[PDB]
Amino acid sequence: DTMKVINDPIHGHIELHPLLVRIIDTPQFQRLRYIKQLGGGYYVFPGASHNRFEHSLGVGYLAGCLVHALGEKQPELQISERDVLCVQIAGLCRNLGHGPFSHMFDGRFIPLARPEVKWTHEQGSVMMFEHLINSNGIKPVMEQYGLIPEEDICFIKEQIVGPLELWPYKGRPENKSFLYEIVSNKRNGIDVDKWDYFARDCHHLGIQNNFDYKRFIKFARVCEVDNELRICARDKEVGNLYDMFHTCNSLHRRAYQHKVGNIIDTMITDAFLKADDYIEITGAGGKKYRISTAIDDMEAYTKLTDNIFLEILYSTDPKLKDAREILKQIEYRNLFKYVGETQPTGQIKIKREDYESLPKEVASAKPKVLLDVKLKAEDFIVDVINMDYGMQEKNPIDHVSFYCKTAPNRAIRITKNQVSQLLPEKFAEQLIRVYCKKVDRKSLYAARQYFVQWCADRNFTKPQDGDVIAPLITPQKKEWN
Amino acid sequence: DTMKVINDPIHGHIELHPLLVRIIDTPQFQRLRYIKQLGGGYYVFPGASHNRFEHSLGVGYLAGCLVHALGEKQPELQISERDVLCVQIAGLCRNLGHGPFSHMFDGRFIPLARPEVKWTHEQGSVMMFEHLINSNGIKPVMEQYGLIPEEDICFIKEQIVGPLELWPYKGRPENKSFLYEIVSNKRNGIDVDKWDYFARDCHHLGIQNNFDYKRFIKFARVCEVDNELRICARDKEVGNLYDMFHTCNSLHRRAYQHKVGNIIDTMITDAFLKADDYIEITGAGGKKYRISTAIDDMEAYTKLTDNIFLEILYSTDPKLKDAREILKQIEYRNLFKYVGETQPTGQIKIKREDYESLPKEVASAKPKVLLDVKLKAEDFIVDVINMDYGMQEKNPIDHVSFYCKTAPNRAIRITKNQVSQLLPEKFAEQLIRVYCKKVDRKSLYAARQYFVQWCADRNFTKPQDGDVIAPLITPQKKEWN
Amino acid sequence: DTMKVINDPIHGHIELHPLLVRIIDTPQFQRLRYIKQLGGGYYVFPGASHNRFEHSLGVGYLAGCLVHALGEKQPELQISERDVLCVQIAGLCRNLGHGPFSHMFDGRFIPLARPEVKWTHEQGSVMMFEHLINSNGIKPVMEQYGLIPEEDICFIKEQIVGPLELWPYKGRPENKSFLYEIVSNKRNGIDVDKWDYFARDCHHLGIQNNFDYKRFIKFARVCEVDNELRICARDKEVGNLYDMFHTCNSLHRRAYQHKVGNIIDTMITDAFLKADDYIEITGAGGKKYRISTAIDDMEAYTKLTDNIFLEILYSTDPKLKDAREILKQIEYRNLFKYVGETQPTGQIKIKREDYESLPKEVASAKPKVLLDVKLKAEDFIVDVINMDYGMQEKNPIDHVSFYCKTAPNRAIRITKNQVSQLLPEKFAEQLIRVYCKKVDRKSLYAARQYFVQWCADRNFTKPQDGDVIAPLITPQKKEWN
Amino acid sequence: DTMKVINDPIHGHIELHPLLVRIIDTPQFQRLRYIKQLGGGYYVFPGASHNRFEHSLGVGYLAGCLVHALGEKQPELQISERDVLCVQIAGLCRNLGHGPFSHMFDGRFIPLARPEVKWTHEQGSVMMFEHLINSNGIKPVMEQYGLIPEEDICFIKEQIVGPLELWPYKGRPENKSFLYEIVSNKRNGIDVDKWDYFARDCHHLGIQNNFDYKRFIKFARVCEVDNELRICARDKEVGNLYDMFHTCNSLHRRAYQHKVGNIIDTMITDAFLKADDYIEITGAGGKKYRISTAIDDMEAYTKLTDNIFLEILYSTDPKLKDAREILKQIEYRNLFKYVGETQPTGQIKIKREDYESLPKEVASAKPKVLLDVKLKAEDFIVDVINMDYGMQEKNPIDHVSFYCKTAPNRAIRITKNQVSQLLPEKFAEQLIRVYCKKVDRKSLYAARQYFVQWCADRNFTKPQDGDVIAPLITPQKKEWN
Ligand SMILES: Nc1nc2c(ncn2[C@H]2C[C@H](O)[C@@H](COP(=O)(O)OP(=O)(O)OP(=O)(O)O)O2)c(=O)[nH]1
Ligand SMILES: Nc1nc2c(ncn2[C@H]2C[C@H](O)[C@@H](COP(=O)(O)OP(=O)(O)OP(=O)(O)O)O2)c(=O)[nH]1
Ligand SMILES: Nc1nc2c(ncn2[C@H]2C[C@H](O)[C@@H](COP(=O)(O)OP(=O)(O)OP(=O)(O)O)O2)c(=O)[nH]1
Ligand SMILES: Nc1nc2c(ncn2[C@H]2C[C@H](O)[C@@H](COP(=O)(O)OP(=O)(O)OP(=O)(O)O)O2)c(=O)[nH]1
Repeated sequence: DTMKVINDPIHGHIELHPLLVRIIDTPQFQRLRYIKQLGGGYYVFPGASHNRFEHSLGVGYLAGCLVHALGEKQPELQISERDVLCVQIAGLCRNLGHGPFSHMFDGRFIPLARPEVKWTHEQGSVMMFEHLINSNGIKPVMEQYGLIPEEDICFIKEQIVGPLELWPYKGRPENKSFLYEIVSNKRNGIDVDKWDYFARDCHHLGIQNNFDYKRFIKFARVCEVDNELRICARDKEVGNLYDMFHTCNSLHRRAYQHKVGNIIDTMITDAFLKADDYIEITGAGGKKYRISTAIDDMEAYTKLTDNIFLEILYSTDPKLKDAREILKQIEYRNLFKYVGETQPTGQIKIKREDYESLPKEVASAKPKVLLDVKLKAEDFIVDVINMDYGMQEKNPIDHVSFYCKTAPNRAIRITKNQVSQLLPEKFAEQLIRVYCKKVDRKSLYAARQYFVQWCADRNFTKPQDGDVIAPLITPQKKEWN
Repeated sequence: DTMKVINDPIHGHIELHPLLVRIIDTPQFQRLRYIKQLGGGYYVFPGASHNRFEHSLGVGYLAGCLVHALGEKQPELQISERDVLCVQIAGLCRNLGHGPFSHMFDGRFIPLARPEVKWTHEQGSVMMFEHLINSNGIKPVMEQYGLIPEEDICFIKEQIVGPLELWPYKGRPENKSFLYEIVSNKRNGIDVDKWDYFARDCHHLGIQNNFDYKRFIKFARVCEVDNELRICARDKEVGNLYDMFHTCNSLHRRAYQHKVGNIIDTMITDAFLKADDYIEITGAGGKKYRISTAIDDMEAYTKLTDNIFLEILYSTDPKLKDAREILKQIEYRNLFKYVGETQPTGQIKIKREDYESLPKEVASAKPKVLLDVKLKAEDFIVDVINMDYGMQEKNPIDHVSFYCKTAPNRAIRITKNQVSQLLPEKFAEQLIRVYCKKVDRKSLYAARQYFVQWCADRNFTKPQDGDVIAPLITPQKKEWN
Repeated sequence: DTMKVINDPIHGHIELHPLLVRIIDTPQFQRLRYIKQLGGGYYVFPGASHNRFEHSLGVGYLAGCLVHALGEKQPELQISERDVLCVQIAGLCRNLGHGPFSHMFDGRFIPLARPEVKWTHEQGSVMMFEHLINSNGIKPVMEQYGLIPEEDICFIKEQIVGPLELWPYKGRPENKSFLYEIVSNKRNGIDVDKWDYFARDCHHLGIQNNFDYKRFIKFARVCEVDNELRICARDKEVGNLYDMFHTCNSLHRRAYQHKVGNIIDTMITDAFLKADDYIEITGAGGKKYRISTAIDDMEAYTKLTDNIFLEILYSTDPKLKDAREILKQIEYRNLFKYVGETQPTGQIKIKREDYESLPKEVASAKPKVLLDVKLKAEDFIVDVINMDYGMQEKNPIDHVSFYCKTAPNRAIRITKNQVSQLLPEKFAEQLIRVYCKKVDRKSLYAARQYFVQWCADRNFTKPQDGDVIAPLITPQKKEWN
Repeated sequence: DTMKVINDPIHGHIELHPLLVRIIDTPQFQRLRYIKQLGGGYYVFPGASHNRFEHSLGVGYLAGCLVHALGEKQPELQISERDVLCVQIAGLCRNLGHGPFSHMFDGRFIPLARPEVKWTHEQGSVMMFEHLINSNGIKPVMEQYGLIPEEDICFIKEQIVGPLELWPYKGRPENKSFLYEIVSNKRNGIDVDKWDYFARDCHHLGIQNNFDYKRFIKFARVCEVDNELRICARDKEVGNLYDMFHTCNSLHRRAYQHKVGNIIDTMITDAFLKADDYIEITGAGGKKYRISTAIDDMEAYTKLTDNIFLEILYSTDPKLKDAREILKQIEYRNLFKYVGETQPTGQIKIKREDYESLPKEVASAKPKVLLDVKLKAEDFIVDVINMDYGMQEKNPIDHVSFYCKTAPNRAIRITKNQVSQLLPEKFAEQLIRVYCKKVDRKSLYAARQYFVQWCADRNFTKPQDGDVIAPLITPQKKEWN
């Protein structure tokens, strides 16, 4: 055959169609070898050395597995080789837009460097996909294997970012709506991107994943829902789906939002902001970009990877001294110090536009405790983390279709009360972590008093160690006693 | 070179002190080789071939690991070799009282054969332990290794069943209270027995365990709580403790309370009740016992194992024809056919004694459908399942002591609201299963109509497939529409 | 009836065609739930609780996987669903003939109980398969799914035992010759039966296997070899096939031929020989058989399982006292004591007829050391184990066909010298284990002197601990110095 | 505790003493986060993203485990906390000297760039260890925790490189000789560095390790050998040690010497040779070094990592155009083309002195075939691979001390003949791989004819695909027929 075989520790032997190999063997795809999946998490979990490259091969493989399983069970769906290849390409290419240290780049750096711009890795993936196709002559290779480039490039982009704008899609009609639920599920978040990273991250972190995606694929069918053909899970798998979201949330709490992994991502972002005026990345026509402007030119963005960290760390330029000093503090493990964690008790989230006021509010708290050192706004980092089941306040399982054994092609709905009284009553919450840039004993003691007083003033939850770190502050709050 | 080493697929190489080897190499302990850990579960999960013997080795190993870890971090606890051996023996011996097919025996058979008696496997473990020690001359071997048999045999039994009767224990004092939390934790259920069966059952079932017992052991300390020294977990582990109980509940729903596993245990129990007049087990002085009376004589109970199933299946005695016919139907997979599952609404909490009228109630339902068949009491089985976090309505984490990094000796409490708003708001519920002894198509159609009608009449939850199995019944209930 | 799914810890979710489910749900197949895969090995490796039932499901699954992979890559082979079902059934039923404790029954017991008869589990499998088909009305169900029972039952039997008697097979012609190398490979022993047991045993034993059967299946094709169509492996897999046989031999050394596992199997076989005059097994028309004659009647053999061990252990019959006493010594761990291991030198090979003389020869040795104890022939057990690569003196890889990427259509041969100088120069050897029934220190000291002297007298290899156990004997042998 | 815990996917929770944390949190140690364990192997096995950093934590952990196990079983050894910390430091620090892409750097690049110098990663580890200690004020911290830096730094260096010059060591006396066998075993190569890499590489590559280092540690003791106390293994582990070397060889055959991973390392080395003049690395006093001279100054070497690859790939400088074009061909997968593999027969050995002449010899072969293209020396790469059991022609197991259970303090030697006739007769062999820098069809056809002709002329082994790639050449050699 002309298929290549790649051995992966998660999936075993992955067979790749020659069109997929041509897409993978490009500078635009190979770039993902130099972007860590968990960014700063590697500095907490040493097994987490994995890159977006191997995750992308796994997403492309699982996308192919699911569409083949549906076509084998229900030939009447008329799934073509063309459909299979287009779903695999979208799976392979949905991580193309990631920047240095993955979620650090679009979650922390671009918001602070370029607040005027609205940028996501998903839009990056669509722009990088266009640059990959056009720079490497892929459209004629697509046609050679039976694809229709105009329709199928549209279909691939829609699978990653949704409608580029009643059926809102142009790449495929309503009778193939199920194809859009495999790579990036906009309806309920159940997709092969999560299935790969749960298993891969768990393998590398040394933590346990409870989600059985092979069982899910075996039980998956397509059903009619409101004039669309969609993916329906077997009714009895509903508990396994609730457990999938519980697992996702558990992996966010223990690993992806680890308090020290997040501070290392914050310190790396700070070094990038201090380096951004001085690093030059050449793009199209020899034009020079910066870390923050390389997102505007895919030829420049192609060369923007975790390498930026080492380019700064190893620099001799006096201009890069400040950026270099922050990364040196990461190496000596002189990190900003974790003060504590709290949650809002209210139902209205802290909004992103309020994030910058929060350090001033902590510094404005007046703890009734003797303090030697006085801290300022600039001494505090306040990190707000949205934890949910992928749909804000909504239950994603209310947006899943199920079938029963007696009518395997008829969609039904299952409510939370039909499953268990032991499930969550709420599907979204915020975590607030506070850190201090002053690392001495006296500064950290003070930071704790300001923190717990701010919690009390804002009616947030009592920090788990509140009575130990702030014994004179916690008694003032009756809700805490 | 006095110790023996056993290779276990869960724990790797387990070292056993010579005293432990002498206890294991007895007819009373080796009997656990012939009792399946999951009983009827093996007939649904063919990986689940494992027996109570290998689970017991694991419990004794983990009990040793925890007591050694505590002694090591806190030498001021004065943990002795004597304390370590007594904890390991209680760990190895806490499963000794299990009968044929494990929880089938004390969960289904003894309650129906001997309703007057209050029998648990734990009381069995204490009686079997006494018989093991006395039949095999163990007390002199205990003295040889520094144990004081009067105090230490009391300690071992108390670790399994609790106070044999202000400090209610005689085996060890208040300053060693923590030792009583290792093998069977009566305060919150967090103990090494669960840690072994999560990891061992997951390995055999082919399902994944997320609980990292090694991490928990590494972070565990002893703290002063109300004039006792108790085990305190690091504050940061509180999320991992909620996950442990989530995993336990997930394993109950998927595996231990599998609808078909439960009906096979029900059919085996029915065969045992029909064989009980005829089967003989030889006990002390050649006296004959029955399946139901072997619990009264430890020499007889020693020979009461899963072998009873095959003695019935292979019998030629006409008296055993009815018992043998039930087991033959298991082999042909002619099982009582699953009709569906429902839940009580409100706080309707069947605490037992109504199990007898439930089949009559289903048959008394009047579904508004044309049926060719009419079924009665003898055609229905109704199973009640209590699902909880081990303490009925209570949150076990409210009964855990934590410590913080800044004051490792100060016990604190952590409430659900200090952890996450995404946790369960309830910790207990009931499931109701219904099955039909008639297996033909006409009888199964009728049984479905009676079932869904009964659910509607009792205001139970709508069965997940209700609209497909009973399309003419479901519209009568508006709460369902 | 539709597909069933069984969750297996080795293979994950196995889908079973309704015809396969009907074959599995019979007393003849379900019997395999009560036969331990590794027999006495469970008494050394407590993870090894697995039975022939779950191994058989795995063999049927892998047989399906390989035939599907060949048919997918080479549609010109004309592989039919009929062919796939027949291969799966042969895979499922190849273990049907196993007796109590698997290889102990046909390897040790039947040869000693019935030396006149030639019995193998393979012949048993064919007889049990015939009994299963005829007793359970399978033929009509076969016809319903497109099988032709006359040809296809012949084909199934030939896959298990070979030609029942130029092409020697009647079930399929030469153009489907490759179908006969999947379930039981008579040409080189590379088959799906080994692939399942390596992975299953390793998972249960707690030991690691290096054989990637998925990779092998991915690279497998069918090639013309001397006017047959045979399975050909990719050239690059030749190293992995040498490693497969090294792994098998390693698992035999560590596990299947463990010295203590083998002595437990020896003691069980002795108990069975002592019980054989007295145990009655009812077969067809109420005729009575013995353990050794149940092989003559499949209705009797259906009820001959590991249960016979417990029937003896729990017996009160004075006739069974001697048999029962041996099994009681196993429970107390009063086993015959391993003295040592040696090998014949040069090409010297001990014949089966001479096994019985070996205990007398050891007892006839004259150590030339002062002993207070004299041992007799009856005090020694001598176990002779033939270790090979499954074809006696032959290299099985000389009987593999390979293909290169430059010409997938040209079958080639690869010699040992084309692969590595680090491979074995011999493919068969014999190990001789000696054990002593007298366990006291004086008796074992003496047994050691007799053993090392016998080795010296026969010119066998120096036992590894020779100089320590027999320091006065080892210097007399110059070939050892 | 002031101990840190690191979660590792191979070892679980690793506890680190504060002195070890101070050594790890340095630029010299953290550098190992940017060196791939398997270099070019990542470009063949996408799971192999792991770096030397996490391997080094595992080696330090296992070194601790082994020394603690010996001290617990044999307190009379008088193993001190000082001994344990010195062994852990040597374990952590033995990989410090690795350069970019690990074995590529000292195996391929330095020998070609600086043929006059004799450099190994081991010498690098000692020089960087000295730089780490001196640059970061570690000597005072060592004294604070009871180390004596004069003796103990000597001891650490000797563990990595051997005697810095019959007891040849100065760091510890003969009665602690066993300490020198833990991190880098110069006597037989059985050490904790291999144990970590087998498990860690197998986990990432997705291939299986069968070496059980925990079992080995459990059975290890210290014995008297020629006035030294050395590590003695249990005699029964001799089979498992032969298997350890077999696994090592298999990992080299499949992974570390993969033909494509080796050609990618060759192409990276070629890019580094083309860039060596132009890349400037600042060392001590602002002096500038090259890639090839950074080994001369540890301040420069600290900044020499896999980053060099990306600095070249992302350069715009015309000086780096040639180097950059080689790396761009790697990204497009336009690699030098593998022609074939052969071996010298019997004891024939190619020495390093031969390596440069080999391409000319292949080009000098005169295949009797019509060729369109004529190839030159410059068009061929010839890679010579030494495969052995770590001691050239010698059997490492002849250099192991064993002990038997009858006398645990008596060291014994076990020969190959006392173990098995199925073991290797030879412990060293050579592979010769030939590649072509011309990648078109006509040049590859020609290269194959020259290669197979050269094999025939030198009496090398027939390439496995010889009959297919060179059907007109193979007939000249009758031994090849
Ligand atoms: N599990 C496993 N994977 C292997 C082994 N050898 C290589 N691989 C992996 C490395 C790659 O991810 C993948 C493909 O390498 P292969 O040696 O199968 O093919 P390659 O293209 O190098 O050779 P070819 O062009 O077919 O001659 O398989 C092995 O023995 N076991
Ligand atoms: N992982 C592993 N387990 C093994 C191996 N050989 C034996 N075992 C298992 C079987 C038992 O559960 C445990 C102890 O068996 P051994 O063969 O070490 O001890 P045995 O008592 O037969 O020998 P001994 O009394 O020490 O001469 O280890 C092996 O090579 N690998
Ligand atoms: N991995 C895994 N296996 C499960 C789970 N639930 C059941 N199994 C296993 C048990 C059986 O070997 C296999 C199929 O059992 P199911 O519960 O799917 O089938 P059952 O015949 O009870 O249900 P059905 O006839 O389809 O209503 O899967 C689960 O949540 N995860
Ligand atoms: N297996 C496992 N590892 C975890 C989990 N949370 C964190 N880790 C890993 C990350 C690190 O490699 C190691 C120690 O991390 P911790 O979060 O326990 O330590 P950290 O220094 O952040 O907390 P501390 O200074 O003790 O408050 O454990 C978890 O839930 N499970």
